[PDB]
Amino acid sequence: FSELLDLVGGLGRFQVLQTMALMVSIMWLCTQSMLENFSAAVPSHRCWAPLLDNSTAVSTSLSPEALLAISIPPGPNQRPHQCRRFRQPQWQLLDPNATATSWSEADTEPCVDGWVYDRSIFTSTIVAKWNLVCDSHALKPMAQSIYLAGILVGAAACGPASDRFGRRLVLTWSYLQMAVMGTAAAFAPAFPVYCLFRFLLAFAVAGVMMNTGTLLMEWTAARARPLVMTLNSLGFSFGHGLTAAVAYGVRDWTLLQLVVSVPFFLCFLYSWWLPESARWLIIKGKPDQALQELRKVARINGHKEAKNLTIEVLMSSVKEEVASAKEPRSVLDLFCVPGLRFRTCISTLCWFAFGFTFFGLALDLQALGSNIFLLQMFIGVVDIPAKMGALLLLSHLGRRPTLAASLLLAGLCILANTLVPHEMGALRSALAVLGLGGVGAAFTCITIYSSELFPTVLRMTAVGLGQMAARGGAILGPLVRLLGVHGPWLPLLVYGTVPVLSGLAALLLPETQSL
Ligand SMILES: *[C@@H]1O[C@H](CO)[C@@H](O)[C@H](O)[C@H]1NC(C)=O
Repeated sequence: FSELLDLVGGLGRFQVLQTMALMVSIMWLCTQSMLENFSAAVPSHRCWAPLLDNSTAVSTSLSPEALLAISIPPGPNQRPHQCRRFRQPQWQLLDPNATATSWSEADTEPCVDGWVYDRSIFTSTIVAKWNLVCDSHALKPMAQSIYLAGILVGAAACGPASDRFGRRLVLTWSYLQMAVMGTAAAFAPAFPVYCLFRFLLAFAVAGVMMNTGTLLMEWTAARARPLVMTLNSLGFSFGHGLTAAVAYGVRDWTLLQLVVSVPFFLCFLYSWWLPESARWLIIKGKPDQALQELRKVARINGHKEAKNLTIEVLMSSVKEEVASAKEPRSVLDLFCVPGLRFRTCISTLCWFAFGFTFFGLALDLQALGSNIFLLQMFIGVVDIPAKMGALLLLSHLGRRPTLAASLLLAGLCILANTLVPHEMGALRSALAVLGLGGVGAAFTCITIYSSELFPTVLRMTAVGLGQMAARGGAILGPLVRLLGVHGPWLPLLVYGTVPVLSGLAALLLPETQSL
């Protein structure tokens, strides 16, 4: 089949343009996934109070800070209580002689009149719009979990649909669905509706993710395939800096969601100029259309040998690919074959740890440091060198030590975050960034390692099981943030322990580097 592509041009103008387009689309998709750091940022809040907020009331000479002392009780975090207010104004606290014994918990009431939010950084967020605070604090991580479950279901549906209808058609409708559901979510009137539309948007995101990579492989000669996979991975790295810049420019959540959704109407449009995969068309029994597509691409590449191709050449040569359908395998087959039991268990655990840790940490940057725009930028800045150095080490020192060291380093960097003093926000930010870079390198290492652990027919099923395990773990990722009620150290402790244990499992895998 590669010789046909060399009769069409296995790496030329067409592949360059296609790669550029799909890289850009992946950048915007990454912005879609990371958006809720800025769309659902939690501004500081307090109950609405008659004295503080009703400017129409009788004015007084007291300073704003004195009124804040008079109205809102002190909270655990050495700050105003974010969910309670005094039943009656506590004038007695105004004198410096006041003591905590002067007021009882019975003298505080939960916010009846709602909350007042800080607008200095963000003009509006879904948290401020729908009051996802206090009793409703669980609703933000629940929304993120619903988005990731949408990704899981979309990935499940993409395979059968992609085989029945083709890569390009599914990619086109995935683009359209992403644009429509991102625009619908921006104007949602209520929180449940917002969750529904985010779920369907993730449903489309999964199809874009899968079909972009699949369709890039099948039009590229084998001598350039790994480079294309690397560039596809780097598009995600650039998506973080894109998110940082766009969110820095746009401080309003509706406009931000709209801005990151509009680009996919253009992606939908240029998807119509993309040719469908020739392998799929021939295997489906459509040689004429496949020949049309191949002559199309050869014309794009300015390649003369379009004169030579005929349907007889296509059918006779690719017949061996058409014959490939004869040997299916199940997930149950992986677990039944004695020796693959161990490899499957540990590999699945590593995939699960990657997804769990990355999407647990990356979606609450507001806890990891001071400035979230710079954190979002810097995880993208670190991801690139991390992944390419991971490739260098993986070609030098083998799969097993590199994967183990990457996961262990990520775990140790995240665990240290729980031990460092809070005053050193800079050091904490650096450690968090390094941990996420380590997780990205582990993603690279496992992506390559999985294809080598298993025999050829089971290779694809094993990779599918791993990816599905990662998508399932990402769902549990955000929910662990609910444990933060007992202190922010516990979510980070979980996020840190998991990669450590999965790295210590990586040491037990068998090596595959040829020596
Ligand atoms: C603010 O004070 C005025 C005083 O006349 C009152 O009528 C109004 O209801 C107060 N606002 C709220 C939200 O209670």
